[PDB]
Amino acid sequence: AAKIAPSMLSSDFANLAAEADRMVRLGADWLHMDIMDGHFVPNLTIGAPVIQSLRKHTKAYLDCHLMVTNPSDYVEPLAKAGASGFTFHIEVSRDNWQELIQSIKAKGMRPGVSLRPGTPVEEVFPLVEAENPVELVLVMTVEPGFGGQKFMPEMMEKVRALRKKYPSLDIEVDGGLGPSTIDVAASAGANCIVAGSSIFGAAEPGEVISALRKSVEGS
Amino acid sequence: AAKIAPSMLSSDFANLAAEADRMVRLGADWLHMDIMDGHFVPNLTIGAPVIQSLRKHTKAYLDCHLMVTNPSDYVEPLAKAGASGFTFHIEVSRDNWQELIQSIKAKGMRPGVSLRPGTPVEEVFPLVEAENPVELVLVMTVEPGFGGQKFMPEMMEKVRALRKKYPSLDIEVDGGLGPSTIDVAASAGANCIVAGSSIFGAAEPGEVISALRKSVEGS
Ligand SMILES: [Zn+2]
Ligand SMILES: [Zn+2]
Repeated sequence: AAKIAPSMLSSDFANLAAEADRMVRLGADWLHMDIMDGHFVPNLTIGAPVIQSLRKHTKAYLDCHLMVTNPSDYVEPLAKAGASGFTFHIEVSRDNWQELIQSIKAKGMRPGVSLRPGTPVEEVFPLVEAENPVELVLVMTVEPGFGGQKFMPEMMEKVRALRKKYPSLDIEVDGGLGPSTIDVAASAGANCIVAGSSIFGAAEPGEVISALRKSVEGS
Repeated sequence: AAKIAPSMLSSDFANLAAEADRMVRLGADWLHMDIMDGHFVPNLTIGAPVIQSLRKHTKAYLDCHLMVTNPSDYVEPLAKAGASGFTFHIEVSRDNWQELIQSIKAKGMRPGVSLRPGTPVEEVFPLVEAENPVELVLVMTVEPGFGGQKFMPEMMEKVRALRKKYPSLDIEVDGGLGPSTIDVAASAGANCIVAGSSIFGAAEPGEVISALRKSVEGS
């Protein structure tokens, strides 16, 4: 199924409640929340508290991308906060993915995993195949850090690879996605698109979302 | 001079723009922003991005309290974001306070320093006396982590001590400040008060602010 989740990171943070409600109105399936602690990536954005306050205003799906080092330590707070999706990083999740995916799941959150550009795609299959597996895989399409970097087409090799072995797994692409790049990723197998400036900086935001969706469905 | 800065951390994060504008209306002199990376304290709140979006909505003074480990790395972003005051922690700022205070200053922000409960007050005098010194000292009145902890009167010893040697230095108290405790701190020497639940959870928020101020001036 197609899923177009705007990256609230490129929105008016002073007006999350507003922005969030406006994206659904325009077609937002999910709301992509990037939580960074400045240690895993040279940048600190938002944490649990935020997520929580936002849940008191919208019932939308909150896709939480955990770019932190101590993810296990966020599972409890984010759950309470009301996160819908919890996605961790294979890099720091080495050696507990099995326990982690279970903690996440047992909290009512859809567990997911992600891998930076330079991380062999193979590394997730084990996590995608486990008894209690992740239900989504996020493929970083740029070096994780700040919004506005150049889309990396090479990363598409990972999308196709995934899509082949797993025909119905939600595959998410995050970084640079927009009209100009949606197609190359749509054909690769991505069905969960995260858009940032391509939406919050468009004259026709609603339109843009409607275009990312078609792309994916026309695939 | 008295300064009553509400702690935006206890506000409706989904509506910062709103909340912030509402506090000025009621009397807020400054807006206390607590930036935590989860590594210096088991909690992650908000980072530069937020601060920035918020600057596009208000001209209020943004008092930034940096509870991070790598503070020097936030000086550049916060400056651009529009922070008015940059306050770092003596614990992690050991060995560069001189260079740090200068970086902060040279960016147009008022440099400040803070010390957890268990940190000998003496440790800041050097920083308060330097050629390019800090212009404010924050005295943690509770163990740094989450809003809602018990005020620690003992910590007042530090306020008095500071106020004595430095008669006109802005002294800030953060943690549990409210009507019930403003006086003990007002008499000690504190003139910059940071209030959280005592304001955002009051029936007469505006009134509360007016009460914290009198306390201080009646001193
Ligand atoms: Zn993301
Ligand atoms: Zn503070």
